[PDB]
Amino acid sequence: GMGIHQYFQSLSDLENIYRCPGKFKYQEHSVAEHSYKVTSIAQFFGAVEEDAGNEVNWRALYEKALNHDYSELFIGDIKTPVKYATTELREMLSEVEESMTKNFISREIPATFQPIYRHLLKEGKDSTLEGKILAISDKVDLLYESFGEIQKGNPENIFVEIYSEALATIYEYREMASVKYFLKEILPDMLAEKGIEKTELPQLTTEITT
Amino acid sequence: MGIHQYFQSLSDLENIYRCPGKFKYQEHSVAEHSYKVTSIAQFFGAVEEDAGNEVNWRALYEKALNHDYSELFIGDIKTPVKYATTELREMLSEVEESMTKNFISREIPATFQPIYRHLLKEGKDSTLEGKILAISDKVDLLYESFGEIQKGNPENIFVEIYSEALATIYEYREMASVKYFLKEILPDMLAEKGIEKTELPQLTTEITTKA
Amino acid sequence: GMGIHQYFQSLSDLENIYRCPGKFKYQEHSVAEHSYKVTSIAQFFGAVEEDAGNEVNWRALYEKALNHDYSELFIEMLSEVEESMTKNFISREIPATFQPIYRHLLKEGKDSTLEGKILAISDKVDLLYESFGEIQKGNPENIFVEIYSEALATIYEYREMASVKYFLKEILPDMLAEKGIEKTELPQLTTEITTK
Amino acid sequence: GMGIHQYFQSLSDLENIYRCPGKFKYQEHSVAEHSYKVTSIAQFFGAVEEDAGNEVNWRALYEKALNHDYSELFIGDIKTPVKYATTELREMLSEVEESMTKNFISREIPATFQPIYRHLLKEGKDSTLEGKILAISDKVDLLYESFGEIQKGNPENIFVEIYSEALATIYEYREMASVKYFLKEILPDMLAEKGIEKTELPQLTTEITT
Amino acid sequence: MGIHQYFQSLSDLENIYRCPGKFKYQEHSVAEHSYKVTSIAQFFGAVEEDAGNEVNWRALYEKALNHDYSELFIGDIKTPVKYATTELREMLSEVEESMTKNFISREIPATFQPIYRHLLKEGKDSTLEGKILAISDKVDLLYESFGEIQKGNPENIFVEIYSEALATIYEYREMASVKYFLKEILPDMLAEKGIEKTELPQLTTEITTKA
Amino acid sequence: GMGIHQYFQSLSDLENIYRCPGKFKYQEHSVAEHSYKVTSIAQFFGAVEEDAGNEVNWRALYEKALNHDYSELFIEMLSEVEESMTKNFISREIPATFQPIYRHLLKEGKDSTLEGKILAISDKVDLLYESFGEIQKGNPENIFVEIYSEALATIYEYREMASVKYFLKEILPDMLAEKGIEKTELPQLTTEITTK
Ligand SMILES: [Ca+2]
Ligand SMILES: [Ca+2]
Ligand SMILES: [Ca+2]
Ligand SMILES: [Ca+2]
Ligand SMILES: [Ca+2]
Ligand SMILES: [Ca+2]
Ligand SMILES: [Ca+2]
Ligand SMILES: [Ca+2]
Ligand SMILES: [Ca+2]
Ligand SMILES: [Ca+2]
Ligand SMILES: [Ca+2]
Ligand SMILES: [Ca+2]
Ligand SMILES: [Ca+2]
Ligand SMILES: [Ca+2]
Ligand SMILES: [Ca+2]
Ligand SMILES: [Ca+2]
Ligand SMILES: [Ca+2]
Ligand SMILES: [Ca+2]
Ligand SMILES: [Ca+2]
Ligand SMILES: [Ca+2]
Ligand SMILES: [Ca+2]
Ligand SMILES: [Ca+2]
Repeated sequence: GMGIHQYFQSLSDLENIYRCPGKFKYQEHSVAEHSYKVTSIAQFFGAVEEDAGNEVNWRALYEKALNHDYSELFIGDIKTPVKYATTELREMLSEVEESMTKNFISREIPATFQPIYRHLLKEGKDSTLEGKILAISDKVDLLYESFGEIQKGNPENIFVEIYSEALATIYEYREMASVKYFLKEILPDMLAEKGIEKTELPQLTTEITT
Repeated sequence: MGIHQYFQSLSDLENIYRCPGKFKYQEHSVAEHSYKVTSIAQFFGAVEEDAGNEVNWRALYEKALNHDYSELFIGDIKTPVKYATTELREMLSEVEESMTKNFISREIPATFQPIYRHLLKEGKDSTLEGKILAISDKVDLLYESFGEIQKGNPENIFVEIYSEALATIYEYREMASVKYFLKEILPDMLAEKGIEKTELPQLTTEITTKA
Repeated sequence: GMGIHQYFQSLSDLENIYRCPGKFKYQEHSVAEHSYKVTSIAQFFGAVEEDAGNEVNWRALYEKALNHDYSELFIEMLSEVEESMTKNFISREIPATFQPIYRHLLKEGKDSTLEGKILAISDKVDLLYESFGEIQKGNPENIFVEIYSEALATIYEYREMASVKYFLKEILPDMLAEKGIEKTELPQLTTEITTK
Repeated sequence: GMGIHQYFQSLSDLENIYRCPGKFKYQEHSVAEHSYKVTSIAQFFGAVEEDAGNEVNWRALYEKALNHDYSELFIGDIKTPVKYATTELREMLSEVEESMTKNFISREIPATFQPIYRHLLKEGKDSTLEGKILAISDKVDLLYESFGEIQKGNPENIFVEIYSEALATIYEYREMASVKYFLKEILPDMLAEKGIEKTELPQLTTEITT
Repeated sequence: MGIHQYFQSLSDLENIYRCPGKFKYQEHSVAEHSYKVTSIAQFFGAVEEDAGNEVNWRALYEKALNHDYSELFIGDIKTPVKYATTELREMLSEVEESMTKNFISREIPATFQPIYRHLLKEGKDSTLEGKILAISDKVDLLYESFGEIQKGNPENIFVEIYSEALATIYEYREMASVKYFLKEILPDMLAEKGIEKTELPQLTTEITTKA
Repeated sequence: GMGIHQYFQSLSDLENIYRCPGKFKYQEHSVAEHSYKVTSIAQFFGAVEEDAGNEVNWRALYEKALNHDYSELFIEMLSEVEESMTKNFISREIPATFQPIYRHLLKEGKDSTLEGKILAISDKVDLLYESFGEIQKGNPENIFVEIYSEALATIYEYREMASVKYFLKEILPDMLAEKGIEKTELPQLTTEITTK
């Protein structure tokens, strides 16, 4: 029943939920693993922002990143770009997820800790600096996931589309010292990988960033 | 757009698993589940035929075969009302319905869109073949949860799934199919070696008393 | 003990028998999964045949495709032991009243009826896709190219069917337009098999 | 070569290193997953300490937890209790790990970010409150790993031994509000799980905690 | 303590994989590696016998079969000098040696401890059979890395492993085994279909020129 | 093309052929892995035989155990096709100068020599451990209990050997003292097989 023990057991269950199941991937990633990676990416961008002179709320940076996909435990989320799911339909999914999280907290978390879990499990992406770090870090992981598959020779075009959408989103955050660094130093290393010159990525990247 | 893409998609259903999260000793793909539900439905079809009821076989098979194809693009909550109420599941059904309509419009050639709209609409209606789909899906859920309980899976969710599935099967007891299931099949499940170490015997009595 | 419960359990056993065992592959497919896909493919070809003006016995189409590999649970003298074991399974596990129907469901379904032909091609279309998938994923084992060739050649022997006409006109070209297939021999082999 | 791109790619490699490989487990856990879980456990204990009136350095709490096993990328670590590895031998392994981390940072991280990575990848367990939260959170995950296997019917005794050692270590931190809460509320829920009464755990737990 | 525990342990070597971390298209357990190295060594044994050299077969097999058993309790760095120098690898060898001694003392019955100390000591000595172990281990590493490079694995580590492995094999070119390998086996690897799209041809020339 | 390179590649193929295919199991074991374990078990029994005063031909012991399942790459008439395929593989892939030795290495090794006997028992000891493992992990498939029984019974037919005396005196009791084995039938079956 209700207790932190149940919550601790649940952490392991996130190892058994995988990202965008269906299409073949040479390497699958659990939601737990994606969360570890997003928090590590966010941790890096936090350092970049502080180097640039920006005050970072570290508790907010880390909590947003670490907990952003915990709700995948009870409701799936669509990582591929808009094909069959509209905007109206994606908001319906968000409301269901919101309600289920509420019900989870009420059922499983002791009253003393419900307020902190309500805070930790709510929507983390907003226009705060830490919110925006979450927005870009989530897309950087999705970029790396899709790029990895392309680099390994995966033949499905969906991965090029995911890469394109992820990069286009990152580019909307180009005011950030984090994204400036990403575009200047990180992305060129990606595109310089052997064989990438033979793919669509260089051309897509130019189209999206100019 | 093309049937080629549709044929490739059938393999993708082998990489989508039922109720991911909680530890299971055995995982089952949606493809595997569809195979088993269609086999189960076929058997109940035989039971109805034997009882002298006319069965529409095209309808029986097409409902059972295609009922979870939509899991390719939107998951379905298989576990009982825990965090998703009745109303929340209705919303998820609406999203699924729209997404399936848009899938067909985008991916299937025009000549075949009508047939695929028919094949991929909700199968659980009040026709004989729709009720066969309803009970067959619950029978597979009952076997999957039964298997876990037999193996002593520590998660209570499996007892809850089994209870819900059997409760629902009992709602359909006017059918020759379910009369057959309760008389002959359920008792053989409970005669399984080791099952007297589980709570299934008592729980099954309770569910039958309740129903 | 005799009963349908044992049959229902056996359905899950077919999840633990895999296609092309003994070879390296990026994706494994169980016999259950194969059966699902063959039945879905047969379902499509039925619609192609109906659109061409042919009468389809749907009960026959589905029952042939769904049940055709059930007997992999057990195993031309290898055809004898399979048959024999299916017969013993039925006498032992299937209640008397359903034995005639299960003997019918589990017997060899690839005959010269239209539905038997749809099963024959559907089975090979699945095989062609499985082997195509491995090749497209860079599987270096030449066996997959050989399997693709034999599956395609066998499909081509059913070229009189409206199903196969549609397959060769609409589906096969999409397969061959896939990214990277130009680096393989599939283009060349495909031309050779479907014209020579 | 040298760049943050290489570091980002490396995060995924931690999904392919598994904890205590060898003995059969019903559920394997990657180092990435263990890291996600330790940070989530640490996040909880941080909240407990703040509720108790203790000031928490959140950046330190999160960075210690998130990065503590990153070095597993290049050198394995022994999670089972002392059998064939002495104390002298475990210190030799620590020195090798220290040197390899240094070499990794020098080779792979740009000079601008070497100082922050030197800080993030150094030993996190110490007598600071956040250091001690890492010490207990790592052992709480190990406790849950081993308990899960026992609860699933794993027949290997090594899991009972790991549980015993993990709990004994947690108990050395019993001065903490975190461990007081763990002992009062969490551990009893664990031991109340069905069938646990039939195992050695209740008896071992009494022996270790009294 | 007992041989039963030792027999169970042999299965545990199937769950320990070589160089975990970097993506590989194909993983190989330590058990699998030991099987292949022992088969490779057996072949080189034949080559030495054919050249008229006396081979101690018990020594050849026992060195090859048991050389990675210690990976049960301490991993071994398989990739070339990147973060671990010469000195750092010597330290890891000392830990391994001590841990193996303590393993034998704890787990193996007294009557058999001496034989297991012999079986599980370092096999790569300067005897003919020890050199056969040295080259056989590198040949397997060369095949594993070759396989990855053939498949276009994007990680440069595999080219580096291949280079190191071939370089080392060349150090042993006075042996009939390695003369045979370079004359007959290496060219067939490089005649593999598609390999002219990799850098292996050039790199192999370079390594041979260098050596 | 003819050569040892193709033989070296084939060694990795044996990693993709699994024991007991077609059954649910918690742990899969490749033929390569099985071969490793059988050779390690045979190695132990050799020491038991030497300690009992018996001369061991170690080259024979190791070569029999190491190579005994290599032919699983290919497949009593099933014994004929295996043999035939091994023979064709050797003529085609193994250079002339090594053909006699590879014909010797790949032929049936379970004969009545002491080393052939050590292979026969070692193979069964591995089988007994594989099936024991599944049972100990809660595998519900009764097939594993049947396999355990047949493996144990076959081992017992070699009870004249010092190897089997040690096994029954020292090893088997440790197996049966494992946690939870009291809930199975192994205790009862073991008594029945090794005395009745
Ligand atoms: Ca995993
Ligand atoms: Ca700074
Ligand atoms: Ca989310
Ligand atoms: Ca806020
Ligand atoms: Ca996300
Ligand atoms: Ca640069
Ligand atoms: Ca499966
Ligand atoms: Ca559905
Ligand atoms: Ca369903
Ligand atoms: Ca068949
Ligand atoms: Ca078939
Ligand atoms: Ca994984
Ligand atoms: Ca508070
Ligand atoms: Ca660490
Ligand atoms: Ca500090
Ligand atoms: Ca740790
Ligand atoms: Ca309480
Ligand atoms: Ca393997
Ligand atoms: Ca070694
Ligand atoms: Ca080695
Ligand atoms: Ca054999
Ligand atoms: Ca064998």
